[PDB]
Amino acid sequence: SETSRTAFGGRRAVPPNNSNAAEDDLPTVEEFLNVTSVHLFKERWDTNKVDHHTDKYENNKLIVRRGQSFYVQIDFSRPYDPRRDLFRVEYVIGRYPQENKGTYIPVPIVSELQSGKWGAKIVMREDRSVRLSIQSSPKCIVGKFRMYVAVWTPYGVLRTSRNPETDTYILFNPWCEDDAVYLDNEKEREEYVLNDIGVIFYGEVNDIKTRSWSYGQFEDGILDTCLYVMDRAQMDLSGRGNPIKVSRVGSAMVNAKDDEGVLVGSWDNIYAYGVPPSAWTGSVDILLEYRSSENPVRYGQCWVFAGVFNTFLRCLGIPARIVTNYFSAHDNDANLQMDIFLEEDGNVNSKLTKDSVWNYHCWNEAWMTRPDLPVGFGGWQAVDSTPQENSDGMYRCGPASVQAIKHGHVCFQFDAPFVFAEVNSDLIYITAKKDGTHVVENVDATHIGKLIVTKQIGGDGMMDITDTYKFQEGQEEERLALETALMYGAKKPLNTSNVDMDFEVENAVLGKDFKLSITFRNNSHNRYTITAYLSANITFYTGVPKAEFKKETFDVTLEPLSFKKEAVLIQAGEYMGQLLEQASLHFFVTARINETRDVLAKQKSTVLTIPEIIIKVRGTQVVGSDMTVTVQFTNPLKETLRNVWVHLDGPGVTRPMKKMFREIRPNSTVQWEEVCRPWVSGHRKLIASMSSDSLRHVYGELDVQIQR
Amino acid sequence: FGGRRAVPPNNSNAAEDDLPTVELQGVVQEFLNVTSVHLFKERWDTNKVDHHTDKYENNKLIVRRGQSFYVQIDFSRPYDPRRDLFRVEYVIGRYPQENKGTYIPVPIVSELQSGKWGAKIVMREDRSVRLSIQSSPKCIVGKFRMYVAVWTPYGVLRTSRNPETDTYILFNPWCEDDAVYLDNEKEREEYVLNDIGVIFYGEVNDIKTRSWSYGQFEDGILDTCLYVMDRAQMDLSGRGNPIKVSRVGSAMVNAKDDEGVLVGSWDNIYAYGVPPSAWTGSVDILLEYRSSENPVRYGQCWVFAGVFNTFLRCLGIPARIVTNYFSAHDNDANLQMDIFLEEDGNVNSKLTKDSVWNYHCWNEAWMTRPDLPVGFGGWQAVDSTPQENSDGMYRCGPASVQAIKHGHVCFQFDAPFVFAEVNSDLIYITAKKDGTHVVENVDATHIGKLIVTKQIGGDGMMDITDTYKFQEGQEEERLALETALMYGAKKPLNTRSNVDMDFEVENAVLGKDFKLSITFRNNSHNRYTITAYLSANITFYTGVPKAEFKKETFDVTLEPLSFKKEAVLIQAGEYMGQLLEQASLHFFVTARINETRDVLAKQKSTVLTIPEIIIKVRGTQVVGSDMTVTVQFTNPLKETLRNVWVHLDGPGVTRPMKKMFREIRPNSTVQWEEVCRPWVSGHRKLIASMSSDSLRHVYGELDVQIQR
Ligand SMILES: [Ca+2]
Ligand SMILES: [Ca+2]
Repeated sequence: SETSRTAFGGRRAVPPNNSNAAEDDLPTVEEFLNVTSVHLFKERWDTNKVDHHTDKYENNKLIVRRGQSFYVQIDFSRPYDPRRDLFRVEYVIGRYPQENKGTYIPVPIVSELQSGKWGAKIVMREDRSVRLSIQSSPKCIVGKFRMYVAVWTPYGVLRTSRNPETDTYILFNPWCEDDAVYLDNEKEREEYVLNDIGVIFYGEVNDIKTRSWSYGQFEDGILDTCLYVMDRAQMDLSGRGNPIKVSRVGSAMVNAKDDEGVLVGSWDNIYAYGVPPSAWTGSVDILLEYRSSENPVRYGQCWVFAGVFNTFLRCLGIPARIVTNYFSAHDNDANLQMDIFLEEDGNVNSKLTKDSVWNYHCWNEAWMTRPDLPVGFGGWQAVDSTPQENSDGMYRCGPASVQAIKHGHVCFQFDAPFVFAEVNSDLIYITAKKDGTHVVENVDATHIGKLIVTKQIGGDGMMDITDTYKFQEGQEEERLALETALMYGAKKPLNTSNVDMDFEVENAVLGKDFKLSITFRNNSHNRYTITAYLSANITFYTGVPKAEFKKETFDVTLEPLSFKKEAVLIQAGEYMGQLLEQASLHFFVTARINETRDVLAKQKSTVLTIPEIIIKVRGTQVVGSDMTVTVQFTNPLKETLRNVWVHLDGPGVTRPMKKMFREIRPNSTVQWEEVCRPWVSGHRKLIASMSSDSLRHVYGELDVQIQR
Repeated sequence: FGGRRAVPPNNSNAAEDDLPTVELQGVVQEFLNVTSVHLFKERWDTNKVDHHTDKYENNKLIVRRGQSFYVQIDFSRPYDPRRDLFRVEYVIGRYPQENKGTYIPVPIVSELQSGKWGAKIVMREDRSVRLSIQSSPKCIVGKFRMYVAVWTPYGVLRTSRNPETDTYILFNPWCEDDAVYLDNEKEREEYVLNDIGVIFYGEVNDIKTRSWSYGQFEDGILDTCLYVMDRAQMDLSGRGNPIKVSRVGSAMVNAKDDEGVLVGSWDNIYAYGVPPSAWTGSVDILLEYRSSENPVRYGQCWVFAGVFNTFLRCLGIPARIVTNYFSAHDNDANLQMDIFLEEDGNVNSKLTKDSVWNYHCWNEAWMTRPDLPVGFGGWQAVDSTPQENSDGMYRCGPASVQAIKHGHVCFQFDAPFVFAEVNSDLIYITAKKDGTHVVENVDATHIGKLIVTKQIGGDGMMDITDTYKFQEGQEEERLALETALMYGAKKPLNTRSNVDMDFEVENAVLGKDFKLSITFRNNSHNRYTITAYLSANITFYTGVPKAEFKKETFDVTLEPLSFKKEAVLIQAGEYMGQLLEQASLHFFVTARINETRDVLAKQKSTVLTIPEIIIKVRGTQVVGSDMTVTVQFTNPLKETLRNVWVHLDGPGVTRPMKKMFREIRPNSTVQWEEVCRPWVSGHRKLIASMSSDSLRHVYGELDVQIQR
């Protein structure tokens, strides 16, 4: 050194352009045409928004989709004359726009539009007006841009001044066939992009449950919040036109780390200083509270993270759906074995058995090509915003090609070995001997990833998409996929009579008793004497066990060629003080055969069916018209439920609202009437939840038809 | 309640649980009591010598995985193979579990077994038994706690907590079954055991070198590298994977907010910390990080690389620092770097905003890549200086250098970005008055033209350009580019009159005049007229320009089939008083051919050669005896220097220290003498730097033989 003074900007000549909200001031000066006014034909009934499928947003600015032409008109001081005039529209985004970064976009006047390029074609010249058909690149950056008109002269460039009224959002475009996010099915487009109401699947594989969720991607403020989310990630504006990077970054913002992303994750069941995850009714109040407070919102769990992320994708224009995997091996570290340790007597060792499978776990799928991959891997891409340990740390996983997962090609980014293990792991039943050695007893290859579902395109029904992640157990394709996976990230760390045991557990209403029966088939011609053990645990929906509420031992003598069934009754009083939110229960039935020391082992989950909220309506059901909605909850339980928060939602019918009733005494009903004034017409939906100081994960809804 | 998981993440080596000394169970006592344990852990003895761990300034036992070491257990009476069952235990974290690798029961075995933990009784004598214990070559790397446990029928008895037997287990380059296996002694010595490096800087025509203390064996460094992982909350089950250690560790090197080791800064001022130029090695950086528990100010790429290289060789991963001359950093995986040209042929500096780095340093870490197809093991590139990648602004790699060389850039991690860093082209583009842009020419040979690293057994430079890229303009290179462009590499713009141009710039001492000479080759039969421009910028080493200090333009007439030279004089006074630290200059020579409108363009950088420090020594140069070091610096400049900090360093010879001189007048010398008592014998180095309020990037060194 040897100095000229003042701090220098030596790392880069221009600061990162990583915020849509920030802006520069473009010079208005850098006889000649002069712009007197601009018309974007942006009313929601007009051609541009209707043809660009953007008429739903509650937003009065123009919003179009990339890769597709839209119409503008510029009025000038005198008629435009091609013999001496040169002008172009410009679109500009961020504080440091640059043409080579895609963030300063001069749109050239062309004779004909070209596939793939930005261009504006003069389709009409009338008096002093010119009408343009403007096409954007199908790879354009997605965000809110500033529009300008520039007039080129001999002395330099004159430009219009800043005008917020012409700010134009450009979004991804599932209808545009050259856009990465091209989805060639109108019906799929409506469901995965334009439907603002979802269903989540929960409960357990043998007692599926179904709750409704407001994505609300068209509601006021939501689109702007999705841009804000990217700004808070400091996402480079130049990567916001890549649906892969968009999904990679935005998903990383869903779970809050410190005081940085959108939702604080918590499964502690009490939720002191926030709002239970179970209470949420959709993404709207969460996203708006994030943007409003500028801090993480408390609190979420996997379906909440998935609800919000699904809103983010849909709103920006990437087709997205929520998936529910039944028996989910999360926190896998890419191992394909989950260990259950037994004692020598055949009891579960609860000291060692510490890995749990989730009764269900939700994540996201986002549709896009994968031009970075060998051909064949585009389509749905699994993205799970609920973090687990991957190659980098405790983070989100994905985007991972579902097809690549299905084929074992888990070397292709991102985090595919982790999502592969989430649905393909085996249960391994291991005896931990009293000398400290370990012996493998048998392996259960059919429990994890048993069924995988998502909402149907038609209606509220369940679609089964198990076969999209995995081939059929037993056949060549499934074997080829495991063999490949084991080469590229999947691990199997442990290397891997005539008695069948199973068991069935009755589904019941919360507070009711239920039956369980155990069944033995001895096909052999020999006699067996078995000691079988029943262990029945309160658990979170994650599988995490809180308490053994019921233990039992059966002594069985098996005759040759026999079938033997054994029945027991669990009373309500054996679990009723003890249940966690979601009310799930987990059963082990494990048995050692005395003659052979063979292990038979089986597990099953159950949830108690919890009470629904009743919703009803009267009055006329008309956009711009008052209807009255009644929210009804009848406590059927003998505690007095305390601080009973009730939440009402339904996109286009009401914003999200909540009410608390200080207590609901045994068997009483509360009611809460709200006058709503729908703003969206057609088949809509009122949505409610309740959480009290104890009892929660209570839902209700009502379908309503709205006229206008 | 923790419903997210049954046991918290085991992600800190500093955390620990208590093992029960008696963990009985059952019905209802002299089974064998250990009276003491001996680890033969002295630095002259065979465990540390044969494990190559005897250089660590650390009185605990330190071994390398997958290799045997000896221990002695003295019992209260003679071990008795008839009736006794016992085992060594190794345990790490607060939540150790056997199936995660963090509780490790070591079985007494009849013979050691390759790839498995075991201990052989190799001696019995009086009450003492001697063991040979082999760790798995996949073992977690960390500081373990050691227990001995005795099985009774009722459960176990166990030694109590004893810090003196805490055992470090590191990666093992000498073990043929370790992922980090490096098959020869000369490379092991250099990339693992050598604690002094050389850093290559300057510019491709003028390679500068300076020494850097890795200091991986100095007191406290090993524990610091484990504390780095603990501040990353790195799962303990990932710390035996050298791919994940590299991936997580390098992410910790650049500080983001108040997390990470070094705050990056390129502002030439460095208020409130220490100039990146002033560090002499890693040791005081890492120890300051550890004691303050906060980021250290400040670093730039070679400093990040120096500290990362320490972290790697300290845990046992072979590692070296590479310098790439003309580096395209912040590439976004684009292979095209733009220069914008006015219509007359001058550079448009308003639009030209991307800069090539004169040099850029990163690291290579040696390991297998079993996550990748075969052939991609070996050197992996890891650049802890951030740029935009698939995820955000982060470190890049590890990326297999072989995968980069062949263009297979779909294979993790961040390979497209490292690929573009060495393979980008310069694209000269005219930006016309009417807003349109015209491509003139592409220079495919400026970026990545030389990549270098320290030689084995000397301070000389090894050219390793060939490890990253095939021969220019030949089939292998062309395939590799084609492959790259289909798996993440991008080339956004689609790409003579027989005149050639190049130029040369004399290298000069700071304060001296120097010449530049431009030559034009007319290979045609035509006579041409040219206007040529020369713009000479004061830059940072990253290529970010601060000011144009010189600007000639001139007319040339080229005769057919001929040369014409044009020489330019640059006098000292034209740059002096405007330089930035590293005293980098950059030169453009652009020329427009009048007759054809063709463009010639070329660029060069030089650096002024800056004054070396003088280091002298006297006295006995013997381990444990005093010697006097003399460090002198003469201010060569004609200005006065203010707040001159001089640093002294030399692993095994002295800790890092510094001394400030308030001012040094023109051509005046300051003198620092330090009494050092060396703790390491053999060929050593003393290393010095100087940084002032102006002048910095000033170094010296002296090699010294220290006698046993
Ligand atoms: Ca399976
Ligand atoms: Ca090249």
